[PDB]
Amino acid sequence: SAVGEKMLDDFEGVLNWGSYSGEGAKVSTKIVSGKTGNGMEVSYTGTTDGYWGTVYSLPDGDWSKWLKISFDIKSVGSANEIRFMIAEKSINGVGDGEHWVYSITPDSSWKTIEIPFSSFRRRLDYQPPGQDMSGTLDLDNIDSIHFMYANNKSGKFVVDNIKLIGALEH
Ligand SMILES: OC[C@H]1O[C@@H](O[C@H]2[C@H](O)[C@@H](O)[C@H](O[C@@H]3[C@@H](O)[C@H](O[C@H]4[C@H](O)[C@@H](O)[C@H](O[C@H]5[C@H](O)[C@@H](O)[C@H](O[C@@H]6[C@@H](O)[C@H](O)O[C@H](CO)[C@H]6O)O[C@@H]5CO)O[C@@H]4CO)O[C@H](CO)[C@H]3O)O[C@@H]2CO)[C@H](O)[C@@H](O)[C@@H]1O
Ligand SMILES: [Ca+2]
Ligand SMILES: [Ca+2]
Repeated sequence: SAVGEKMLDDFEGVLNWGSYSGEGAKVSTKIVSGKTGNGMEVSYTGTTDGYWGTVYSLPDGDWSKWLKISFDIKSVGSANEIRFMIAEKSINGVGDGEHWVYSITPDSSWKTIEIPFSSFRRRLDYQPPGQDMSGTLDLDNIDSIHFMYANNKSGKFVVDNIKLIGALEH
């Protein structure tokens, strides 16, 4: 493994995040005071049948040297479940691939959540047409990270310092 960390988004630079939604639901994103400097506020309104998400498509799919993904999250002031997602690259030249999820719940205080890659679970509610269907998370072949819906409720949260974590020392 690599030793240390590799920052994906501290939210001090290029706005890397797009939004998507369907069937009633909405999400919008903006820059605000984050955990250090600036972070990204996420506002959503869930629907029963609908969906919402914010997405970064990474310029590098090769994550196999690292052990965890980490980020700082906080709710803006009621508590509601969301999902953080890793998606592999498509096998058919279009769209994304196999979706890997971890549930989290922002609260009134800042929390650093560090998820081992081996604690992600394969998404059970949806897979895209482009998936490898391997049942494995292939860390040499990552397309995109997301924050996205878990339910039909509404909420607000702020994220900051999204990074990869390696080993402690050589
Ligand atoms: O056929 C009989 C009856 O059907 C009813 O309709 C059904 C239909 O059959 C079901 O298929 C449908 O199921 C939906 C399901 O489709 C929906 O899936 C979501 C999924 O949850 C989201 O995660 C996914 O989000 C993607 C975005 O769309 C996409 O824009 C975004 O793309 C990313 C880019 O923005 C980015 O720049 O780059 C990325 C990669 O480089 C890129 O991919 O990606 C995200 C993630 O992939 O969207 C899909 C929807 O498109 O999930 C919902 C929630 O459960 C299901 O409901 O259900 C309908 C019923 O509502 C007919 O209505 C009926 O008449 C027929 O009889
Ligand atoms: Ca920051
Ligand atoms: Ca796979």
